Amino acid sequence: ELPGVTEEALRLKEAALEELAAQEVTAPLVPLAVSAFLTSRKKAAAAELADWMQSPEGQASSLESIGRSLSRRNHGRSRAVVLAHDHDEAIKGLRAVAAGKQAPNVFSVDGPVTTGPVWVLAGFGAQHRKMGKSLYLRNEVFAAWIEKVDALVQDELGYSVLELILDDAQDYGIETTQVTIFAIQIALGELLRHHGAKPAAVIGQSLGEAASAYFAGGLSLRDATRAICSRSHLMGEGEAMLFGEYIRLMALVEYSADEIREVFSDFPDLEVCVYAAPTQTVIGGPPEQVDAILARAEAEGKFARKFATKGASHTSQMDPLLGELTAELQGIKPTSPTCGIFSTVHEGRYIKPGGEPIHDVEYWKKGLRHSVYFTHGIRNAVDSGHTTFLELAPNPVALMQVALTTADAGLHDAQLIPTLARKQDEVSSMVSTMAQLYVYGHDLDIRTLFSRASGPQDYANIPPTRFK
Ligand SMILES: OC[C@H]1O[C@@](CO)(O[C@H]2O[C@H](CO)[C@@H](O)[C@H](O)[C@H]2O)[C@@H](O)[C@@H]1O
Ligand SMILES: OC[C@H]1O[C@@](CO)(O[C@H]2O[C@H](CO)[C@@H](O)[C@H](O)[C@H]2O)[C@@H](O)[C@@H]1O
Ligand SMILES: OC[C@H]1O[C@@](CO)(O[C@H]2O[C@H](CO)[C@@H](O)[C@H](O)[C@H]2O)[C@@H](O)[C@@H]1O
Ligand SMILES: *S(O)(O)Oc1ccc(OCc2ccc(NC(C)=O)cc2)cc1
Repeated sequence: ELPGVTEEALRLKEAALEELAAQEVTAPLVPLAVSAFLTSRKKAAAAELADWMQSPEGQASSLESIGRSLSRRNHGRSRAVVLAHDHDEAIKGLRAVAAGKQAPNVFSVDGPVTTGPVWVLAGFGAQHRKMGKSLYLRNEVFAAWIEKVDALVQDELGYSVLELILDDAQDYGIETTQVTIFAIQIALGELLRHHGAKPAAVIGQSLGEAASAYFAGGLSLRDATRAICSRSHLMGEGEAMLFGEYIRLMALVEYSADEIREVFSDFPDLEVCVYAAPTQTVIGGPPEQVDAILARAEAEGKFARKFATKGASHTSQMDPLLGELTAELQGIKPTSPTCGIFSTVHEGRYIKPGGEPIHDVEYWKKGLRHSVYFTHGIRNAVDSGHTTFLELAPNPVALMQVALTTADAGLHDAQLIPTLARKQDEVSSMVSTMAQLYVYGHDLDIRTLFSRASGPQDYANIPPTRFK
């Protein structure tokens, strides 16, 4: 028997629900799907729906009942979704679909994407104080998976991530950022799976690698949790003890791998942490050298930004942690992947579903110690026909990096699908995510975005649920 939800988590939850119950109710975001074999007919159906929605009978029908009725139609090759809070927004969106015009809350394509989605599991720099809290309180599938990870992390490290999520007075550090984002990644992905979705492949970046291993069927949930827990506390404890000459900084610079090779001849202790994008690289090393490369970049009109850490992951500074990381991971059981993996640990190379296991102890050591070939993984995915990249995160930081690589590789219309974001309603964000999966033809049962009807008022008087 794993540990249950702590008394403190329950106390915090109760206070959070009381705060929620006293807030003004916001209109939900409802997905309205239309489709046909031909785009011309799709546009006609959008126009007919808009005209009906303008009528007195249409105006008296809830958006939810309209959306539910639309979800039970046949879903053709040419698809569109209008995301709306009220009838005016719905009608404007539908008019744009009918006219072939773009609009912020409208997705419309002539046919399905050819290859399945790549799930992107990153995390660094995505965290914020209240991440995951709103969705935890309002979505029971998400909540159940958060609690499952919370129990496992309690067992491994002896504290509750759910307490961190629910207590607005608490914020995240090097350790707790990692385990909490991992929990959110697991819960987001399983929420998606609950609605019929699945990755065709995964790609990880540094803390995200552990979640990527789980979704690729390479480790059980328990063993993926061991992978993130081990690196998280070692990193956090190691970094807190660094002072003076032991400090190693990390910084994003606008230099490519090829530029780095030349630039580094002047800085003998700098190392590459992350190849993030074609012209963006995260570097690490002694403060004086990091400051000098930043100064060189600014003098050449290139972007450069220092991260808030006294330690550099993915450098030789990790060497003293590796023996303990080894000991703590003894007994994990790497399994044969059930989807593709672009391994940014193994220089961005692809591993097919059903291939040999990769996620052994040496994998986690190499992962922590050596560079992250992120841009290389994305490029390999683009070169093998992938166009949809879906990021599981509290904020879509990595998607910006993906967009740079996709554009550089000649793909100018990638489907870049975020999940959560700070300052965005978390329930609405997930509606949008799943609507996009539907529009592009990826696995997703749009019927499950609506609760089961309990009466005729839960349908609208349109096909296929006209009242006789
Ligand atoms: O939740 C808002 C409201 O609750 C109080 C208690 O009435 O504090 C609870 O919520 C805080 C935010 O998560 C916690 O830090 C605190 O521990 C908890 O008691 C109020 O102080 C707050 O305004
Ligand atoms: O080790 C000398 C060698 O490294 C340089 C490179 O800029 O400096 C670094 O090494 C020093 C230790 O000897 C540190 O004090 C310093 O922080 C670090 O950048 C030069 O001193 C020389 O070429
Ligand atoms: O075209 C089938 C294809 O569409 C998806 C969504 O992209 O599912 C839709 O079509 C199903 C009927 O074929 C419905 O059951 C479902 O509700 C709807 O989303 C994919 O999941 C499916 O492979
Ligand atoms: S691992 O354990 O997560 O260590 C690590 C530190 C830093 C990394 O940088 C990738 C990155 C992240 C964010 C941004 N942009 C922001 C914060 O705005 C650029 C590059 C990766 C791994």
